Amino acid sequence: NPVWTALFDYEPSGQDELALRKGDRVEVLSRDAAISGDEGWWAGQVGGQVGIFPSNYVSRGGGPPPPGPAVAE
Repeated sequence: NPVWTALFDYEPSGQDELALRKGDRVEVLSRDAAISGDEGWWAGQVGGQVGIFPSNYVSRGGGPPPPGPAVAE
């Protein structure tokens, strides 16, 4: 299990979503949508809580992510 780092705060919109704070070390349990329930969301663990969170909210080492395509809403 690789441990990624949170780039931003994330406030959950439900009980299945994992709250993130910038700097959190996140243990990534599954990058697969068959587990997370949604493309682009991963399953992980922080502080003994497990839940899903957005994959664009973490980076391998906590520095800026690889330069490339953004997300629309």
